[PDB]
Amino acid sequence: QGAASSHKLAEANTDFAFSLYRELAKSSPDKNIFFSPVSISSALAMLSLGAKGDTHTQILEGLGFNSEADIHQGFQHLLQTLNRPKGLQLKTANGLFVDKSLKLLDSFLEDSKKLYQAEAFSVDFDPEEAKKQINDWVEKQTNGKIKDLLKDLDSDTVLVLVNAIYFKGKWKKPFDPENTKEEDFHVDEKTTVKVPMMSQKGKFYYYHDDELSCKVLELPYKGNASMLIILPDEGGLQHLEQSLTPETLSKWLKSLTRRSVELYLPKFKIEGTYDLKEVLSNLGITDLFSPGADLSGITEEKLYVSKAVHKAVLEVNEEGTSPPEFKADRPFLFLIRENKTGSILFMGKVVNP
Repeated sequence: QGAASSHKLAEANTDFAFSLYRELAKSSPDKNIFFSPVSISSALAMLSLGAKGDTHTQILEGLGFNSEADIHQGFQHLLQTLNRPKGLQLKTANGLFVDKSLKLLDSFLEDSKKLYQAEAFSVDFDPEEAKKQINDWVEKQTNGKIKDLLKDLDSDTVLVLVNAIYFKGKWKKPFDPENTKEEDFHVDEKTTVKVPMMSQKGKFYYYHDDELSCKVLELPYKGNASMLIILPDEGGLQHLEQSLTPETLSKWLKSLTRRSVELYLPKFKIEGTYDLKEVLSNLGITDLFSPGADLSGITEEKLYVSKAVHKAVLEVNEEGTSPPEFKADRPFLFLIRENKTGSILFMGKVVNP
């Protein structure tokens, strides 16, 4: 239909981010969430290079696109824009591991390299030595921050998708460590957890959303990205999540004003690990992850995605470079977005810091 616009990309991806948050939140409640919805969108987009028929349809439509949409040069442009050196410098592992007895079409290897900067490997799939080789590659690609990604590996495995990312960003406005004090984080009515509370009093873009009974605060990162922290009022989190949509976000963006805030933010490390087959099953991307998948653009041989893992890790600390109180001493949501593109890089929920 002609390559889709950057604006189409920004809209399809952002609706995919939120819909994916909403499924994760419904699936595993009361657990820490952290994923990179743009990493996932890109990996599915990459795989769609080699998908045909309903397999191809289910991917695009699940990504937020018309069935006949042409998305590749748009994704290519978006990615090179995120990966600019004035960016976050996210080192990420994105690998495709396929049975070595299968001959891969050249058009796929070239097109996934150039467009998506994604690496494909033909591999012998002995359950043990293969998991070693793959986990070791992710380790290298992520500078050792993500070890042992794969837990186990079935002998009849034909195709493994691996998507891993570790993020530790630098604040535009850094907390002074001297202000950091142990405080109670109230996980729920009956659970308390002791946490280093970072504190800072300054000017931040802030909004108190009465409609949704939550506060919203923006923390700028070094590298033209920002964390939007959403703190619900007492006993409101679930309703806040139900009302968590692209239209709410933009409403929040127009509504933030630069205000003097007293800010209390815990230093924390969270993690998400996801099986893309069960996570995407409700988003309607099913055929791809089962024996009758049409991946005849990848190989003429019968083929499907046997295993697909996304893992994302986030460290938050103090480094480095009437008034309202924003005290995050109970579960809260956040997302990290790219300023230039509006891209939702990460989304998360801190329940157990």
